[PDB]
Amino acid sequence: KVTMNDFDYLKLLGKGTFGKVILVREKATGRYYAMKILRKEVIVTESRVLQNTRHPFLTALKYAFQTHDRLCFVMEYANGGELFFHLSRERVFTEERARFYGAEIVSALEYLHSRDVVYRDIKLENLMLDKDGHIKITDFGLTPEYLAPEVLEDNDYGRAVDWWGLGVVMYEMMCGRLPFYNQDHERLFELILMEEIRFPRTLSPEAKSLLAGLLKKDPKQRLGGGPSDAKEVMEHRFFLSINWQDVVQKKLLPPFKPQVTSEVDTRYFDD
Repeated sequence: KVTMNDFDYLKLLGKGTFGKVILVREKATGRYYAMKILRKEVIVTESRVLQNTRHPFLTALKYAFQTHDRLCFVMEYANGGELFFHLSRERVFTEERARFYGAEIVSALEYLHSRDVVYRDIKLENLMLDKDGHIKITDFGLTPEYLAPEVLEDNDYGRAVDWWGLGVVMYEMMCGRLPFYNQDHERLFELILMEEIRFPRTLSPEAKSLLAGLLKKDPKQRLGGGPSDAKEVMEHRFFLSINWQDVVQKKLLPPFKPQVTSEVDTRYFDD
């Protein structure tokens, strides 16, 4: 049975209206985890559900305990640094690079949607890299919100919004900026809903096909909003060189390899 006293405090990873996430070290194993702490007072789609859903690119929930007035979920912390950090350093990624990350993400969501689970949070901030350069969908915000249009209009969080999530995340990695990075900001509601998303000219006709598909303002017409769900996305022109079995297998070679010795190498824990 884990407990508060089993860990050492390192840093604040994120706060919120739900609670906070802390970086800690299990004193026994010396390992590093991210302790998500929730006020019982404030408050189940994250608990149990996300606790038993294991998967190569989804963050694993190591221990789950509770204090007298808070819920604690100790989770595995990827130490390859967050994508956002990496993307900003390179301004943009190779259409292959995007393709790479996109596929591991697409693998994570095919799995989730199969367990009838809608992620809701596919977005750059929630993306890190493990010590081998593989992607890790983290459960928290380490930025203008880009809620799916059907979320903005009908508060409908169906399977589809994860694809949009993918889409917005993949419009950034390859384009280096959000679809409306310039235009004011209070205009997103109107923009995301009624504004055609423009694509750089320097885009491979397939990538431009993908983005357009992942960003259809109609979930019913979105690439992946089809009754076949992920298949549509796994089978899009942009994803040919894709060996979907190698992905879940952590077989593909990470195109960029974070610079850490062991998972205890705590360098990506600053800025």
